Order: sequence, then C-alpha cells, then structure tokens
Amino acid sequence: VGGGRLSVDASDIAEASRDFGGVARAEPMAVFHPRAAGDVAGLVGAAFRSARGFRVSARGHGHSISGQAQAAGGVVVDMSRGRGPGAAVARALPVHSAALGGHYVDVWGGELWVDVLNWTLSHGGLAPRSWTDYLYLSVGGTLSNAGISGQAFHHGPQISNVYELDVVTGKGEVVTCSETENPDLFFGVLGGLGQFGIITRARIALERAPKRVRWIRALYSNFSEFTADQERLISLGSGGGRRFDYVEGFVVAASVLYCLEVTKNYDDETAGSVDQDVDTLLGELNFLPGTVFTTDLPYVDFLDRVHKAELKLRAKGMWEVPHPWLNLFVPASRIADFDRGVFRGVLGGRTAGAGGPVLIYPMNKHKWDPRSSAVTPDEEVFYLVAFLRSALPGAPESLEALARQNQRILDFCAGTGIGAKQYLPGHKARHEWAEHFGAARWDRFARLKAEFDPRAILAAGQGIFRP
Ligand SMILES: *Cc1cc2c(cc1C)nc1c(=O)[nH]c(=O)nc-1n2C[C@H](O)[C@H](O)[C@H](O)COP(=O)(O)OP(=O)(O)OC[C@H]1O[C@@H](n2cnc3c(N)ncnc32)[C@H](O)[C@@H]1O
Ligand SMILES: O=C(Nc1ccccc1)Nc1ccnc(Cl)c1
Repeated sequence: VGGGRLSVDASDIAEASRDFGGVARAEPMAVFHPRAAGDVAGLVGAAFRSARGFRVSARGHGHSISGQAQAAGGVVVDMSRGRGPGAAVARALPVHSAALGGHYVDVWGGELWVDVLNWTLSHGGLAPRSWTDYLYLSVGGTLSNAGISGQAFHHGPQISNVYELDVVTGKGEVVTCSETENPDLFFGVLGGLGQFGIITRARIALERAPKRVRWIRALYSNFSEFTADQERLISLGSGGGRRFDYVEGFVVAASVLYCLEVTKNYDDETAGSVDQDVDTLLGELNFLPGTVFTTDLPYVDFLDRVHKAELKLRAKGMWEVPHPWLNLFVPASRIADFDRGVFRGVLGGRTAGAGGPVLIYPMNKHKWDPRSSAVTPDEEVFYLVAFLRSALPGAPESLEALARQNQRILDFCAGTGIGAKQYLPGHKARHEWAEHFGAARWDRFARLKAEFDPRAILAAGQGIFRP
C-alpha cells in the first residue's frame, strides 16, 4: 500500500465496476489510489504473496468494451486519477538525446494522452508522433493494445513510439525495460493486454508539433477506387517525401458511399507551401468531383475532435449507452471481398444499420515491431475496420441486434477464410485465443505469462488465463 490509499467508497467501486461498453459489471473488493510506482508494486506483491491471490487490474479511463479493466472480487488500480499538486510539479520535462536524434518524455502509466499533449506543447512545442482518435485514453491502456489513428501508416502505432517502460510485474517487481534492457518484458507488455504487468512509466517519442491542420474529406462511390487511393496515400513519405500527415476513411450512411479523410500539417515556415502540396496530392486522387470538404484549424483542435463530439453526445444523453464495438484488422488482399460480404452483404447497403461510425483505413505492417505481443494479419498492408456501434438506451433489442451483426461479420470472415484479426480482442474461450495468436505467438505469450504473472493475478478481465 505504502503512500497509496485502498478505497471502498461506493462511487469509486461503482466507476471501477463499469466501462464504456456498458455491459460488463464485475465488482472489485476495493479501488487502489497510488501515489507512485512503489505503491502499485506493494499492492501487486501483496496479491502475489496472499493465500487466495486476489485479482489486480489497472484502470485507465475505462474505455474497454467487455470488462478488460475489471477485477472481480479483487482490487482495481485507478491509474488515471490525478495524484495531487506534488505529483503535477514532479512530472518529467521532455529531454533531448543526441543518440535518439530527438526528444522524449517520461510519463506516468495512467496519464491521459490529452494531458501528455498539453504538457509537451507547453515545454518546447513538442508532441507525440502517433495518436488515437480519442485523447482521453491512458498511455498504459493504449500501449497494452497498440494505439492507432491516421498517423500509424507512417509512424507506426503508439507501441512503435515508446523507448522504455517501468513495469510492475505479476510478482510486484518493478522492472525497467526497453529494446536493449529486459527486451522480453518490454515487447511482451507492448500490445500484451495487461497480461505481464502494470506500466507505471512510459518514455514517449516526441516531434516538433505543427501549429495548424488542413483537414480534408472527399467522397467515393467506387470502393476499388477508394481503397486504391487510400493504399496509394499510405505508400507515400518513404524518406520524408510529400504525403498527407493523417489518412483515415469511413463508410457513409446514404449504393454505398465512402469518405476519405486526410490532413496536411503545417506551421509558419510551411504555410506558404500547404495549398500547392494539398492540390498536387488531391490532383492525383480519384474522388467524386466537387465532393471535397476542407476545414483549416489548430493542431490541438483537430486532435481533440472526438472529445468535442463526446460533449455534444453527453448533452443529448447519447454517450453513456451500451457500445457493442467490433474492431478488425483485415488483410488488404481480402478488403474488396469484405466490402461485398459485409458493407453490401451483412449490412445490405444501409449503414445506418451499423448503429454508428464505421471507420476503414489501411496501415503498413513494417511500421509495427514483429517482436511485440500485438496481433496483426499475416500480410504487409491491412485495414482497420472499426464498427463503432452505439445501442439505443433502455432498448435491449438494439444491443441484441448489434451483437448478432458482430457475430455474422466474424462468421463471414471465418467462413470465407479472410484471415482477419480482432483488435481489442474479446475472445474469452481458450481455442479461440490459440487461433487468434497462432501456434508460434501463443507459445511465446504463455511462456511470458508463466515468467511474469504465474498466478494470473493481472488483467483477468481479458479472460485469457485462469486466475
Ligand atoms: C472508448 C474509446 C476507445 C478508443 C477510441 C475512442 C473511444 C471513445 N479510439 C481509439 C483509437 O482511435 N485508436 C485506438 O487504438 N484505440 C481507441 N480506443 C480503444 C482504446 O485504446 C482502448 O479502450 C484501451 O483499452 C485504452 O482505454 P483506457 O486507457 O481507458 O484503458 P482501460 O480500458 O481502463 O484498460 C485497458 C486494458 O489495459 C489494462 N491497463 C490499463 N492501464 C494499464 C497500465 N497502466 N498498465 C498495464 N495495463 C493497463 C487494463 O487492465 C485492461 O486490460
Ligand atoms: O473510436 C475510434 N477509433 C477506434 C476505436 C477502437 C479501436 C480502434 C479505433 N474513433 C472515433 C472516431 C470518431 N468518433 C468516435 Cl466516437 C470515435
């Protein structure tokens, strides 16, 4: 426990027993409020030494869909709660390295990306290079998955932009790790679904942040042309050449329409070249003529765009509802078959039927380290397909229909041998985890668990190992 506090307060227990998915409700015995890493070590150590080893799970912002951060009858470590004035003054300044050829910053494992951003911009105009679409997620939470957005095609996911970690293992041991120090734990933890320890520190790579963003959306009716254009755009920038700084897309609720979403970053030095750069890049595209929608805004406002949508949804009582999300990594070689079978088949053209946004965009696997625990398709270019569904509140039939639609999509992929992989997996059954990881990766994953959390105390809500 040390400097930390073990809370049984009704409101803390309630928050720790729920998540964004709004379905899973496993209750903890207590909520731990640490002051520092040693306190998390002391709590995990005590769980490891106890007779009936209680579950310990870290909670970031509680954005999990199916109880991943829940610890039934155990202790939930509230990593993202502010630690007071002394903690805020003690946060590390960005540091320059001549060996790395740039700056990095050490952050608490529970820090929200929005707070990491505000801190680094205020200390040199620096910022992380690779984002999530939503900044009110914890660093520890995203690094336990991958952390993806429109920059991942170029910079890789957030797990490719971290130099070092401090990890509290399932034995309560504080271990510093990186590519050159305890690499098995470092690569194990990155994308490791919280299985091998709690990240108490992360050393994030930084770049000089742009000031403004030219934010563009364009429409397509031809899927083959929409995907050919996204794939061409993600192939640009090799050797720092001319490219867009963000590439996403989404299916439009109208035939089916698709929207390409791109940005071009700029500052005072590059403001003179933006318009010509954008025009050249757009002139090479095949979008429907006259369907370009452009907005110009500060970098921070573009990065926080989803939080702006959240405030609007909260005011309408549309945020705190069930979210039966399904996130897939789909091989580019089978993306046309996925569009036919799912956007035009399962969804029948009306999406609409999806119950919320459906993101679609490709990434470059070479930007992902093959040593990490993250599971990607067995192909170089693969797409995120994100079914960001919201069920109607107080409507059980709405959640049932969306959960069935998820199952049909999964059965379609398995039946036609698509080779898709779930991102933020919610498998829970043993043979499905084996198939998710594959033979070589499952063996490696089980070996890391035996070494780092033999009692299966950590992140039991993921439902991989018997606690
Ligand atoms: C709700 C949501 C999620 C989201 C998103 C937008 C919204 C509105 N946009 C995303 C995006 O564009 N790109 C992306 O990669 N992910 C996106 N997400 C999903 C999000 O990454 C996940 O929900 C993720 O879990 C992070 O959320 P959060 O920080 O709230 O963490 P958690 O849900 O409580 O816990 C997740 C798992 O990790 C373990 N955990 C938590 N903290 C730690 C630390 N410090 N160390 C180790 N493990 C940790 C939890 O126990 C749980 O298993
Ligand atoms: O959730 C998102 N991305 C995500 C989520 C889970 C896994 C991978 C990507 N992005 C996002 C974009 C616009 N509106 C909203 Cl509510 C959300």
